[PDB]
Order: sequence, then C-alpha cells, then structure tokens
Amino acid sequence: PELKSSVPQADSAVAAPEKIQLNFSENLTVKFSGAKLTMTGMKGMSSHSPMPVAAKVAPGADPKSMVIIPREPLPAGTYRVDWRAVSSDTHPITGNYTFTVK
Amino acid sequence: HPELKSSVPQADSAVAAPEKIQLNFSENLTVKFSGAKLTMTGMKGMSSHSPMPVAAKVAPGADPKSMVIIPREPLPAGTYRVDWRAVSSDTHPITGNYTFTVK
Repeated sequence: PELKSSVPQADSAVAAPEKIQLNFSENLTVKFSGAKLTMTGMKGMSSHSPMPVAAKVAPGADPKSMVIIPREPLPAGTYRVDWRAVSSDTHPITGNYTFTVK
Repeated sequence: HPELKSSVPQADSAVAAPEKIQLNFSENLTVKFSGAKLTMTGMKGMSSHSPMPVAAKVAPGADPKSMVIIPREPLPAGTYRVDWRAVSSDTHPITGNYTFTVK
C-alpha cells in the first residue's frame, strides 16, 4: 500500500476543496483504513493550537482510492492530512502531507 | 519542558470504566496549546484492525500542572490509547501516549 497521488496535491495552494482524494497503488480494505484532517495554521490564530477538522471518509469510485469529505467549511489556512491504508495483506501503512487553502 | 509524572488510569493498567482521565505533569501547563485524544484500539467482537476514535473534551485540572480528559461517550470494556500534547511556558510541545484497558 503506497500513496500514488492526492488531490489537493501535497504542498499545493488551492481554493477550499469539496473533498480530498487519496489514490493508492493497490485496492484498499477500507474497513481497516482511515484518514483525518487537521488545520495546523490560520491567520489570526496561534501557531501552537492545531484544530482537528471533523470529516467523514468514504470509499472511492475507484477501489484503490478513498475520499475525505470535510464536515465543516475550510477557512484559508494550512492543513495536514493523516492517512492509514490497508490492503488485502492486512499490513497498515501510514503517512501524511500538508496543503494550503487560499 | 513538561514531563508526564503520572496518570489515572495508570499506563498498562486494567480498570473499571473511568469517569475521566487525569494527566499529571511536572510543569504548569499552557492548556491553550495542549490537548489529548482517546482511541479505542480493541474490543471483544470487533476487528483487530479498526481503531475507533472516542470523542472527548479536555479541561484544565484543579492542579495547574494537570489536565483532564472527559469522554463524550461511554467506554465499553476494551483497550484504549491516550495520545497527549503538553506545553509549558517555554512553549514547546511534548507528546506521548500510553494504553490502558477497561474491564
């Protein structure tokens, strides 16, 4: 299980996304996978108070992907995506990346 | 920087469901920059590969060197992991984690 790509792309600066797409190299065992979203920075906020962002995860149209749908608006700021992917091998793989909302 | 001196439930202990989780540190906490999360990593009847986040709220302790985690849901018998973030006046985050079981 390896992350092939993501939308938003890592280290990118884009308009608030309607959803976050994570595309992996193998078919996901979604019941054992997951992801979380955190707002690590925002104008007017301290640099030491990261805010978790409520979100829901759903299986993608492509079985090698999953999508994160935020349950709250995404203010301009910096975000971190933490993910956990598991395939038929049943061996958890984790990773993370950051992107900015402008 | 703050160091975890003790906790209730204690690390690697088996206890009756706690009403709250108390984290005691060596230095006064800057609670606004601190925090913690609770995850149910195991439960009889559930898969071994599907950790479940447990909603909770964090409040400052009576003792300025402590903070309390109050779960927003019941805690069924099972295994739990506490992840914490503690910051003192030095303003440097220190993180750690420990596990305990509810029986």
